[PDB]
Amino acid sequence: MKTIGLLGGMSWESTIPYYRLINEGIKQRLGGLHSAQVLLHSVDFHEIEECQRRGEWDKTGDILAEAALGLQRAGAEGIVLCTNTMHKVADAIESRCTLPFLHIADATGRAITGAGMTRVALLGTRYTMEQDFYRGRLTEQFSINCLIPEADERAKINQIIFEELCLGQFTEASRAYYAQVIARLAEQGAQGVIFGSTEIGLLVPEERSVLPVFDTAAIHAEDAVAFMLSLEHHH
Amino acid sequence: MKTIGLLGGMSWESTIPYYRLINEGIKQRLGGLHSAQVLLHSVDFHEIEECQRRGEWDKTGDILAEAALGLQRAGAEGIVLCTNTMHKVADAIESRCTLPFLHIADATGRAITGAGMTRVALLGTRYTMEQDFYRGRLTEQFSINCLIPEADERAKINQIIFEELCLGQFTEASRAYYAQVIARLAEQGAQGVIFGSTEIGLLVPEERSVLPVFDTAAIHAEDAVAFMLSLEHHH
Ligand SMILES: N[C@@H](CCC(=O)O)C(=O)O
Repeated sequence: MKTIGLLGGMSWESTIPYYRLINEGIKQRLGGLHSAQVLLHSVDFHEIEECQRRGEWDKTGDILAEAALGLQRAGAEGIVLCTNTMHKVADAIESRCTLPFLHIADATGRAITGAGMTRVALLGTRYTMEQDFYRGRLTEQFSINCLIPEADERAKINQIIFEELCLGQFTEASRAYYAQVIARLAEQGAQGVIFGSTEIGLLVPEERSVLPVFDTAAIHAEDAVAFMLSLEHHH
Repeated sequence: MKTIGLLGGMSWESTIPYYRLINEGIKQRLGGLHSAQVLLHSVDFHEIEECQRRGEWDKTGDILAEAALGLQRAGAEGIVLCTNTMHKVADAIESRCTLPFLHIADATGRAITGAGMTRVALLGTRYTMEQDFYRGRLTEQFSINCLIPEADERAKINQIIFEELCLGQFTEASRAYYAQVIARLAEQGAQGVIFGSTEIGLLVPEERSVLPVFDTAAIHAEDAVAFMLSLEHHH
């Protein structure tokens, strides 16, 4: 198998599910005591957030690209960035490090098009919803049309993420509000819904979404595994 | 803070607690949004465990020293090996990678002499319990001697580590068993018990012990945080 390089610590808690799912996918596919060949670089998030909060995305891309190049030196053969929001600087990493870059939106695009769909909705942070980096990569690589909530809903959905889901509160009222938004977007033509982080999936089980759900982080880990074994899109 | 290099995947289930506790310890000490600078090399355990089986210890030493050098090339400033057993080849790693090597025994041995004890019980793989690499280290460096369970219990203890804990079966049958073995060794004058496999902390809650507990994963991760911040023994 190929060795995967992980760019993580943003946050460390959200890195653990990449490591878990990658190892489980390898152990499922290879059998027995097989585990994943993984190189991980975990940042001090403090230093990233200081750049992000001042909008110094060039500094963040310089830090993350230097981290990728270190993994490549240690023998990684592909790069996974274990955060949606930091794909703001994916172009910095992809253009500077010659290793295949497995963009989070590309993994999801492959899943969306493998479900026969052209038109989806995206729920996440307001930043992730409103910036070009996620939805734009989907169109550029796939022609996938990506619907977002209106401005008032974006603000409510975000507030729910940072005031509740982030602090462990998965409440029915928030659950129902998301399912209502998903439903509105379904009636506008959305054929599936991308949940931009693990926690939205924690709040909204697929039973409660009227649309097929694409959990972008779990999908990302599963695509890493396909890459390491050279399967499907990576054969 | 100094970047710690972790050598893990032995098993990957036991690498996760290292990653969690190191981040947790760094955030406790630095506060705010601070997380750990960690480089991790996670191996395919199938290769390592095959070598152990075959008695090809020099080969595992080769594998692990090269992983360490690869972490050093990516920026690691200290080496932590997330496995007691593989400390049998710590000398090939410590000699070919000249980063500070935080030997798992040393931190435990510091903690044992620290409580004013000298003779303890040792639970671990059969290698870790039966052989000299580990207990010879505690003797050499601290004059500490260990009592180990009888030959039948050692076989059962080991079968539990490799068939259960490394594949993620944690059960009260196993746990309870480890509990009873402790009782016996206390009765034999053991002043404390070292959980000398990094996944006996993933099975037994500390408070079933009739002897004081020295958990090597926990102590090792604490020693990593102290080295990273140059605290306590690290100056
Ligand atoms: N958890 C065991 C791993 C044994 C092995 O690597 O075979 C230990 O710390 O030794």
